Amino acid sequence: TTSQKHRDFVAEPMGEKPVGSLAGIGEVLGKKLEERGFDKAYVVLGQFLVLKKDEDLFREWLKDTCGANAKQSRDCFGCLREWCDAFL
Amino acid sequence: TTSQKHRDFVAEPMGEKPVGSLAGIGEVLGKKLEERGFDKAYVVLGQFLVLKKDEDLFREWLKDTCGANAKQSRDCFGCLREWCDAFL
DNA sequence: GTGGAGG
DNA sequence: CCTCCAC
DNA sequence: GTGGAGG
DNA sequence: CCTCCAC
Repeated sequence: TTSQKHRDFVAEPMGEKPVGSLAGIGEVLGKKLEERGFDKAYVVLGQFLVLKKDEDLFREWLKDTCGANAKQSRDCFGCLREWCDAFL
Repeated sequence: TTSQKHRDFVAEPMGEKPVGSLAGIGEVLGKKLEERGFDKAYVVLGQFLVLKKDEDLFREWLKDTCGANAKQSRDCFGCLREWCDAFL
């Protein structure tokens, strides 16, 4: 249902974890994200929060920013959504 | 050194607290913030995070968005900065 | 609705 | 003097 | 560096 | 078939 990568991120405060620690974000996507400016998981969380946690908006932003796909954005989203329900 | 309002916010996860719960943000500023879209403390945290926690950038964004002043932006900023060091 | 900082 | 938050 | 989903 | 993440 959820990747191990997911749980690891949802398990504890991201603090300074890199964006690549985000579920759905690997070396390729992660790389581009950093270049676009979002060079830290928390920065992506900021964008998530800014888009008021809206799934479509966020996932669509991701797809437009680093080029994630259906599974990628879905996982990254659900990942943050859960982290927030856990610590925010 | 820090207002009571501050501590209350830095004490626990903002969760769903309204923007008016933010140190430095009262009924006047808070109101405008909501209208500009940021209708929830966490949304402001998202903007803070997006601006990678930069003091000037954030405080300047605040001043430009709701019209906070020197003390207002300073407190709102220090407020979030601490919350993050405490839960992010 | 007083007190006090910011402007 | 007026604004706006903290209490 | 294999396995498997997304495109 | 190629891309890109999860492991």
